[PDB]
Amino acid sequence: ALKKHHENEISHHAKEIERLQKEIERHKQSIKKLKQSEDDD
Amino acid sequence: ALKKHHENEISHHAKEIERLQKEIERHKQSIKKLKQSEDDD
Repeated sequence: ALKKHHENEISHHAKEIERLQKEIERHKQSIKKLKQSEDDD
Repeated sequence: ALKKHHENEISHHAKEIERLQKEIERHKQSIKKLKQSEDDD
């Protein structure tokens, strides 16, 4: 156990960049739906 | 003040999708730098 810990922090950053991207999309759907609904009345 | 509150929640979702996207990139830089550094030794 010398440089094995790096693989740990690496796996976390992976699920963080992928999980972060998905989270942004969600917020993009709410802002896109609320912005498109505001155009109509 | 009937349908003005919508513009508020809308502005927030905007800075949330843009701020969220930027946050993902950051995590992508740390995972890309840690993954590229692991390939070398």
